[PDB]
Amino acid sequence: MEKNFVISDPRLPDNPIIFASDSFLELTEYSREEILGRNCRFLQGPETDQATVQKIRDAIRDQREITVQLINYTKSGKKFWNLFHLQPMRDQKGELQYFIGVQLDGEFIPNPLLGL
Ligand SMILES: Cc1cc2nc3c(=O)[nH]c(=O)nc-3n(C[C@H](O)[C@H](O)[C@H](O)COP(=O)(O)O)c2cc1C
Repeated sequence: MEKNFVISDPRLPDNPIIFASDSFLELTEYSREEILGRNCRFLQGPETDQATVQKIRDAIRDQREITVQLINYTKSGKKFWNLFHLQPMRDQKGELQYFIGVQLDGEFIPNPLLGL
């Protein structure tokens, strides 16, 4: 099965990526060594809806799962629609341990409907 996903450590400054799947590197055209320890916001760009980024920010604050569709950019500057699913991961004692984010590329919801 193909799966674009990255894993971040919220107990380190600014939620850095500590693991990225091979297909994520394939989709984003980045190498593994140039995104490790990065915040995933580097995928955003001029066309990224800031109102959608705000929804992600609130979901991380409240440590709840969320699904949004937003524009992301590859290393070479190509735009692609990203159906992004974020999920909190807790340990045996109920403490937040990781965030996992899954990316599906494609304009699943038509943008004229997404803008409403
Ligand atoms: C595990 C994880 C994966 C993420 N993946 C993406 C992503 O693929 N694309 C994206 O635009 N933002 C992604 N984000 C969100 C950004 O890292 C960041 O949280 C978002 O831009 C809001 O934070 P900010 O307002 O500080 O920039 C991800 C966040 C986490 C925790």
